Amino acid sequence: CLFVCRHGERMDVVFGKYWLSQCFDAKGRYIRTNLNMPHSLPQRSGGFRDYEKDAPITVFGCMQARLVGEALLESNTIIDHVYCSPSLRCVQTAHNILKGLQQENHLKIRVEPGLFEWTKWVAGSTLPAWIPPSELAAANLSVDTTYRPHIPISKLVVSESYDTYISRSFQVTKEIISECKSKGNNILIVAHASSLEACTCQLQGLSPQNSKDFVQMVRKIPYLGFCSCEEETGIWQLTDPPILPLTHGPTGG
Amino acid sequence: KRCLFVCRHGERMDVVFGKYWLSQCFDAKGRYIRTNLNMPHSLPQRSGGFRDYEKDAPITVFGCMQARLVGEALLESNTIIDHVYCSPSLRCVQTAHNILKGLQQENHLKIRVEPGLFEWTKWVAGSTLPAWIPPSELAAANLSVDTTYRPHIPISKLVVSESYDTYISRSFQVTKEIISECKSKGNNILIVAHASSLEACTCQLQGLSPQNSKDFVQMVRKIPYLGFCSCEELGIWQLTDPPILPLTHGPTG
Ligand SMILES: CCc1ccc(C(=O)N[C@@H](Cc2cc(=O)[nH]c3ccccc23)C(=O)O)cc1
Repeated sequence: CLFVCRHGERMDVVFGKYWLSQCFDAKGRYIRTNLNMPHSLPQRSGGFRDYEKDAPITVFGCMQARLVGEALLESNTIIDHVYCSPSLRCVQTAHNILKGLQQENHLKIRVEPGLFEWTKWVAGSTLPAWIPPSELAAANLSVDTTYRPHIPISKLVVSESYDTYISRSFQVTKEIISECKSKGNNILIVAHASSLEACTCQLQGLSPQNSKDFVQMVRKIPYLGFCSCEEETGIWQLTDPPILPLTHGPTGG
Repeated sequence: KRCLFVCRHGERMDVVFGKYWLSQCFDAKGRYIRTNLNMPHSLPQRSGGFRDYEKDAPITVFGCMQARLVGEALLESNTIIDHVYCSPSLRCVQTAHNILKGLQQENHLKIRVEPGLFEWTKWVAGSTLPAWIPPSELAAANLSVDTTYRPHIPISKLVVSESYDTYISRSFQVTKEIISECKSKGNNILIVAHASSLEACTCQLQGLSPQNSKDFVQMVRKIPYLGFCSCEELGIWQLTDPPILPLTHGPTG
């Protein structure tokens, strides 16, 4: 069985494309101005600019994930292997899920650029400056630095076509299921709203949807939205997920 | 100085899951079965059983967290809270309670439940008040509620479909009665109530004629969950910058 899910709430959504203008001042000192803003953002090799295209989750986004994980704990769902997209937001999410499972120390996360979302969405001709696992583990994030990626950064393409994405996802997935096959029977993926229809489209075996009813079906996926597949029967299908959803509204006004 | 802090309760069960939420988290024999991770681990039993919840519903999980955070935040600022009262709505007592829990003062501050801080009653459904849990019952639920507090406006003395002018007037008399009963016993006061409260309790406290009702309601709608204002004595009182930061997040989406 397989579990894919979307990341916590984003700081660049709640607070705007001009959000660094509300954290940071002249000398690049972080200054929180809302309570949903972390108390420290971690320091980045490149400097504060790497956020602009690689934003971290908000306080409530963490909680979203720490709750999902606690829920996994309560439902006696043992998670054997967890892989996440190199997006900062997808790493911070995954680390909190594990806190909730109380496995921040035991489990160690496979980072995998193959899980990232359709680069059509990236601004400009350039990818976000992802933190390399050595530097993520560096900020006290239970990450597995050893894990060699199955689709390296460099091997990815900088504003790709629709069916390049669906194939690299339904390609990366097929690899990850083989990777574990009898090293634990429960793998989770922390990734993106696009990830859920792209990776389990072909796993369950369906015929990918037009580039118009993907975007259709994707924007309808909440934060920490999350889905279950179950099969060596070679026949994978969706199962009612082992936990309940997490619907709240906004702060209001 | 002397200060009066008025803030609005947290996230409402019956806003995130609708007028018919009870139909979602309660089955036929009457067992509470939570269907969403934003619903609490369990609900406190009422004198009327559960149907008592549909006119006095409680805060959600993220509502609790919203108010645990305000309490964390006041305490981080070395803002000392000398006096907590609150509306008899469950949503406000529970919000009040988590504030104490993030202030690290559940075991020293006792919430003065005061029915005259209930919202304008033209907002109550039908023609009977909501079946508020009495202080003693709240103290019986680990809720740090002062059960000897003698109210200034008792429940029997609250009118039904009352007038805007009534309400502005009881909100003014209550606020002057709370302040005076605290004039020597301590420095800073926290009212936990409704969006209506933040205007209704403070407009005349600062020397002002009160807004017309249509404009009163336009202000009131702009107040978010845990919105939080602030008043300071010059016997006239002035609004001021809160001692803590605002708090914004959005839906789950
Ligand atoms: C499902 C029942 C349910 C849910 C939410 C609410 C809600 O949103 N209540 C407001 C106050 C208010 C109440 C009203 O019945 N009518 C209004 C009209 C204008 C402005 C405020 C109100 C608040 O919580 O402050 C009112 C009932």
